[PDB]
Amino acid sequence: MPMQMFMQVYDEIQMFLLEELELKFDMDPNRVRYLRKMMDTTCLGGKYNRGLTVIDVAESLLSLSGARRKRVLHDACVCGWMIEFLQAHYLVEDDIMDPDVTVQCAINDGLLLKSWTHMMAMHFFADRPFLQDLLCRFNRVDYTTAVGQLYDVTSMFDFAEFTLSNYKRIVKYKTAYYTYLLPLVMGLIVSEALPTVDMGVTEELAMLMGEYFQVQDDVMDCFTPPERLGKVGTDIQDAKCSWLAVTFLAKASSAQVAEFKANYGSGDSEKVATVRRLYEEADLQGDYVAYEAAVAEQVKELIEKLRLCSPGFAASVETLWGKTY
Amino acid sequence: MPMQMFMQVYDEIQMFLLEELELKFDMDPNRVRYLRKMMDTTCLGGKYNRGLTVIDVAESLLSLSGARRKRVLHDACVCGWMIEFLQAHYLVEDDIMDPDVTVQCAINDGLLLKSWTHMMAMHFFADRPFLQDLLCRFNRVDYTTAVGQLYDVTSMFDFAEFTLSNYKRIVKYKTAYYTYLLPLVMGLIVSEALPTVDMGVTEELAMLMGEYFQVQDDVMDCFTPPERLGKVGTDIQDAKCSWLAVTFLAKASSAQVAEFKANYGSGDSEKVATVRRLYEEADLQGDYVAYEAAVAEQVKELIEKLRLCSPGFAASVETLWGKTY
Repeated sequence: MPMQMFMQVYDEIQMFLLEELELKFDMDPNRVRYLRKMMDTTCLGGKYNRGLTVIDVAESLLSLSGARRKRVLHDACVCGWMIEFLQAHYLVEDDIMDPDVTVQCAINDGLLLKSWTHMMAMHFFADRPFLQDLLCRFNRVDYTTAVGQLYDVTSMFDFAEFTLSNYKRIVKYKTAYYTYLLPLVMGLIVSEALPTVDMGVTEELAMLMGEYFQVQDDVMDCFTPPERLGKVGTDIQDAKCSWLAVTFLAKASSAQVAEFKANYGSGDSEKVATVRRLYEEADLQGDYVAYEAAVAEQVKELIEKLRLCSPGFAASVETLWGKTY
Repeated sequence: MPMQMFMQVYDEIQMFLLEELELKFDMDPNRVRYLRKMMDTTCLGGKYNRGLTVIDVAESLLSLSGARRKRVLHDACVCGWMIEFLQAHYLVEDDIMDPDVTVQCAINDGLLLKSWTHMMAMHFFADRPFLQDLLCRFNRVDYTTAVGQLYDVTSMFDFAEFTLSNYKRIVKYKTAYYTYLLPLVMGLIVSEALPTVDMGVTEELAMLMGEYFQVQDDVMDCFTPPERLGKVGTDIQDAKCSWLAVTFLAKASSAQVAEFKANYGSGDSEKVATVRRLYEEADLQGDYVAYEAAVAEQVKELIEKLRLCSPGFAASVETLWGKTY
């Protein structure tokens, strides 16, 4: 039911946005169909874990606190699509990074996808008392994410920043806040229950889940093959400040560090392979198991602190964690 | 005094934003100084006509309606910088259109500049009753502008759209709403006087001033030389839906239209020159004088309708028009 409800509200949001363009912004049918196709291409096709998480938090807080129900779940669906459209926006922005009208249109797509998050909120939440608080928390997480993208893209310039604490700074802002913290906060908002929860425990939980996810993503990027990973992992070539790189640098001998530094961030096939050889021979996949296991323990423990005062909310934080773990 | 006050508030906004990054987003000094330099480079150096217009509307509505004064003018300065930062954001986005870390940083700059408009508003207007209405009208104009950019960049694909009514659609959304209508609305908002004015007359006035500006900009792009224009005009090469092109197509003979169509949108020096020859021989600069003169008359007339019910506001609309005319 949640997915069928989420997709039903997608059709409703898309029709509002596109009829708004036609009726209030003078848009011609060719461009409306063009934007409908762009929207479907960029916003549909994933798993919707960010958006479905908003729905789950909302249902938990109404079962464990009926026209208020119908309204809360619909509000939750619109907030879910706000996050999915934000994610679509970041993805387009990444694609541009890696009189040309196609690049012009990609930039425009990125502007439109972000503006659509505002446009759907201003329409569907027009009369809600939380519209202003919703816009502010959404904008702040969006800002946070751009800051984290800056931390990430500039991490190899300014290996001094190849440390675990800076790796965690990148994860926190680039990934954790909009993937884990934002869906949770948005469900609390539509449920009018934000003040009822320990936000420190909640923020701590989102950072930890985001870290668990990113370490795993980093290790798969290097070790999971493309037919199994679904893409070509290029972190070594891109000289990412990845979990593997900062962990290797701490346990490598000095000549190994020199070998790492001479070969990292190159597209050359054997320099990339020399890096994977170093990672393997330093048993980083062994280190990965224990590192994740310990993050998991801290996650489990913190959910219980949350549950003492917010049992319903904690149950949905538990559901979101299961999807990652 | 207005400029010295505007620049003083720039220092205050920049210090808030950058200290916020340092104190709440974990930013290192190297990146803070990097962002201070990027902000100065992108946001300073223009004429600030959009931002100073907000200040002017505010002063008019307090002289022609004292701690409320100090607050209103300061609010107006922050709203002015919101528009200037929005403009900085659009300029970066244009520059991208025309593992590469510099293009990555330009995209990031564009995200940051837009997010900064939200961040300064949420901080300085935190307790204002208008924060939510301000965010909504600002976001809607920002959306409008992206739609107008789409109309502009796709005007030569999908010469069927080379008409005056579509030229006016491009001008309205790409230029008029955020350059003329937005500074006026923002001054009304900080003055708590939005409901006191005929918004239809005001929107009509902004479209007309934006049209006057863009026709002039289009004709200079073709006819003003670069040392006098301050740039290389490239509308012909870029096949823009410019005022010259749609006006020529209406008065050209059929063989001239074929000559125009064979030579428009090319970087070749003599094809560009053949286009300027056609424009000249069709007396488009003659047509430009009369076209502008008639837009001016409609502007003059509408300001007076506005003044019957909103004399102070009308006086600042008159000041903004003088800067364009």
